[PDB]
Amino acid sequence: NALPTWWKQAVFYQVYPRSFKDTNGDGIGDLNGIIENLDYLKKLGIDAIWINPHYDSPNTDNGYDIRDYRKIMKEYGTMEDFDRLISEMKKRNMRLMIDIVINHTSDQHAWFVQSKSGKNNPYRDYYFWRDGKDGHAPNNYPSFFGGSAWEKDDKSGQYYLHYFAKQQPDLNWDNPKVRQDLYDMLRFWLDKGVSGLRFDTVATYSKIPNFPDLSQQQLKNFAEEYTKGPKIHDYVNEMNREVLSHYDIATAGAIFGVPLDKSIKFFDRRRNELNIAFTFDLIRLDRDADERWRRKDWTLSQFRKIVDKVDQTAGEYGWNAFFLDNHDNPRAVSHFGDDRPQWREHAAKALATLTLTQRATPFIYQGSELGMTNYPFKKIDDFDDVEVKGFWQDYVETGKVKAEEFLQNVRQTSRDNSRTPFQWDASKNAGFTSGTPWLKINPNYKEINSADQINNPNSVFNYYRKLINIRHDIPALTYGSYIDLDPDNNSVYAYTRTLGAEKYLVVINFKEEVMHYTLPGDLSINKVITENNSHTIVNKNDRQLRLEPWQSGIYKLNP
Ligand SMILES: OC[C@H]1O[C@H](O)[C@H](O)[C@@H](O)[C@@H]1O
Ligand SMILES: [Ca+2]
Repeated sequence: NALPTWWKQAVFYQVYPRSFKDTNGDGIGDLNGIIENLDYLKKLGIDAIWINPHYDSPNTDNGYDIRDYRKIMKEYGTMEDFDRLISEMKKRNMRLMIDIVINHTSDQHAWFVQSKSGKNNPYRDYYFWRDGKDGHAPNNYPSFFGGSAWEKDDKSGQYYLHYFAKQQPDLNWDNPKVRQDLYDMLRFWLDKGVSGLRFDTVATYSKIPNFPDLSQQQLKNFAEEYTKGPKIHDYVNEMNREVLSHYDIATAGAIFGVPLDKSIKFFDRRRNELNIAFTFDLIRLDRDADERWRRKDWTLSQFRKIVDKVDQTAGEYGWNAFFLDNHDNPRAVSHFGDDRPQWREHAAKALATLTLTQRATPFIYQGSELGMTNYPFKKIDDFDDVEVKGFWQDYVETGKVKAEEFLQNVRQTSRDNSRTPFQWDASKNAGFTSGTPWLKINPNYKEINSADQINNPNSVFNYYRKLINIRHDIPALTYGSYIDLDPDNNSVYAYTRTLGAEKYLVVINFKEEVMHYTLPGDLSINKVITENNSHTIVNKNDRQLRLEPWQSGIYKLNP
C-alpha cells in the first residue's frame, strides 16, 4: 500500500536567497534574482522550491532572526516582488515552500521590545524571563551560537532565554496568546497561496518545566535535551488542528537534536502533526557531539547504516526528505565525495544518483546540480557566520583549541561553505552580481558554472536533469521499498528499490580504483537505466559489474 501525493513524488530545490542571484548590484541575492531564474530551474526539472527566510530581519543569522513576520526582508525586495514570485511559479506549475521560524524572533521584533520593557507589560510572558542564581545565569544552559543560553537584561534585572543568538530570544509556546498570534501569522502567508511550510527547529518549542540544570552528560549533548519538552506534540498537533489542516500544503519539520527513534511522532500521518521529516542523522554523521565544529573520520558502512535506519524509522506511516547538504552544512561533493579535479564531476553525479533514488522527497540545494564545492577559507575573518564566531570565542579565545586546528576543522564543517554565491557563468563574480558579493565567490567558478553546463550533455547539471526525468518515469524509484545489499561494505554502495515485480538496483563505487562487484543470490541485470563513468558494457543477464572509480548506475533487475 502507498498513498501517493504531490509532495512525496516532488523533487525540491532549496534556494538560499542571499546567495542565489543579486539583481541590483548591492552584492546580496534577492527575490527578483529568483524570479529571473525560474526557467533555469524548470529546465533542471524541479517542481517545488523551498526558500530560506525571506522576512524583515536585522540579519544576525541571515533571516533566522525575524523582526517582522509580515514584511519582506529589505535586501530581498518588496511584497510586490514576493507576490510576483508566487505568480510566476504558478505560471510554471511550481509550488513554493517557505521557512517558518517560530521557535524565536529577533530581539527587535515588536513583541520582544514590549516584553523587555518590564514585568508589567502585556508581552512579558511572550518570552522566558528568569532571575539569576547567585549573580549567575538561571542555569547552566549553553547556546548553540556561543556562551550561555541566558542573557541578563538591565532594565528588569531578569535573564531571557535564547537557544540561538542573544538576538534570537525564544518565544513562550506555553502561553496560549503566543500560539494564537503565531497561527494568525501562518494564515497571513498561507492565504497567499503558498504550498508548503518548513518548520525551523520545530522540536524545541516546548521548554523543560522549571529549567533545571543539565547534568555533565546532558551538557555534552544539550541539542537533544532541548527537544525533550513535555508538550511539543500537543503544540504541533494543535497547530495542525487550528491551522495546517485547513489549507492544502506540505509541511516539513526540521528536527535537529531529536533522536531518530523519537522522530516518527512528528510525521506519522495518523498523528496529524507534520508531513515530511528533515532528520540530521546522516548529514552530521561525522560531527563530534561535544565539540560541534569538529569533524571525525566516517566510513561508507557508517553512512549506509544511517540511510537504512532513517528509511526504516519512517516506516509505513511517516515520510522522509532526503538531502546531502543545505545552508547549514558543507557541500555534498566535498563532504561525501571527492572534490578534486580528477573526481569532482563523477562523484557529484554519483551522489545525485544516490539522492534521486531514495524512498523520500529529495531536496537539491542550490549549486549542488553544478558540483559546487566547499570554499577555501584561510583566516577566521574570511567567515561571516555568527555560529563560527561563537565557536571561535568558546574554544579558541579561551585557549582550549589552537586557532590553526580549529580552522582545519571549520574549513570542512562551516555553514558558510554552502553560502558562497551561486556560480552562474564564467564572467566577473560568476555573474552573480554587478557589484561586490557579500561573501567572496569560489575561484573555481571559472571551471564550475551553469553556463558551461546547461548545454553540455555530459555536464553534472544535465545528469541531474536526466536522473530527475528517470525518477519521474519509474514509480519504484519514489515508492519502492529500500533494501541495502550489504550494510558492511565500505567500497560499493548497492541497494534495491522494489514495487511488486519491478525491481531496480543502484550501484555506486565509492573507491578511486576499479572494483568488481558480483551481485548476490540470483540477481541479474535486465536493463541499464543510466550509468556515469561506465567503461565495461552491461549485457542482458550480467551477474557482475566491473565498476570504474566513482562509477554510478541504476539497473532494472530480471524477475
Ligand atoms: O532548523 C535550525 C535552524 O536554526 C537556526 O535558527 C539556524 O541558524 C538555521 O540555519 C537552522 O536551519
Ligand atoms: Ca540585491
